[PDB]
Amino acid sequence: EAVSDIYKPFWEWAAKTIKERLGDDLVSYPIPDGYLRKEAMVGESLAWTQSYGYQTKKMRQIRAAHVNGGASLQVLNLVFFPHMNYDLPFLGLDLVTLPGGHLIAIDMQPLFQTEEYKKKYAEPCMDMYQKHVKNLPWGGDKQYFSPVFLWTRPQEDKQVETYVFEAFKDYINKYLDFVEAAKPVTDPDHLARIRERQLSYLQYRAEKDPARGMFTRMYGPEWTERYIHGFLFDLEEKMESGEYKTGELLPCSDPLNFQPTPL
Repeated sequence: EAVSDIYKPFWEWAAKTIKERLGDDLVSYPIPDGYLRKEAMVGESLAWTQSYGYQTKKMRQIRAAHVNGGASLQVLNLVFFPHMNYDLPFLGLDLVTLPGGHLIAIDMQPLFQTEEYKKKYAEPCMDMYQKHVKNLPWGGDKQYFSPVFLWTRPQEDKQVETYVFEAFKDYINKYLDFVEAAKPVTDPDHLARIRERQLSYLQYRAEKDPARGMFTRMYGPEWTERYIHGFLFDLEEKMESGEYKTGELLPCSDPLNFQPTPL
């Protein structure tokens, strides 16, 4: 038997790190009713999706979907979304384990591909990237890529538990370094372009995310569309709603949660 919940230690470390390094400012982000813990039968075993959601003064949303339907179906989809008054990149950590094998996509998806953006956010990561890409070779077959995109297909669970885990850890820590140092953008022209790039990226993810197929099979189309557009890649809904106010906390009374929520 292969490791059942290979990304459990990944999420636990991320939660510990988020809790410690963002502790002062970290508050809950609202998880819509019906999308905290979703279970279905697959095959043949129970298959659940656990959601986690947080926010800070600089981070519009940190959210994870942790999926587990046994060794053959495991996903950890963790993404950091900055507020629109910062020029920060996203941090995306998309870890997927299937019968075919592992699919690992780790990146700080940049708002811009200019030399000055790369100078600011790519070049400080080059050492980290070159270190980890040695162990995590290109995974095969762009405007949202950074120079330090790690796209790899480990063939053995041990590679995930070691090399992928260390890369996972380094990219989170390096990203949170950027977040600490980042300062509000006040120039209106810069803010207009930041918002354009954020909306373009989130529209792309909401429309083309590969989990749509998996979630539709497990829970049906309606739940899948609401999860994707209403939580995982929810900026456009929150903006059209009028809930999103740049740099402002989204009201939510739920307490911080970092552990599975028994259904």
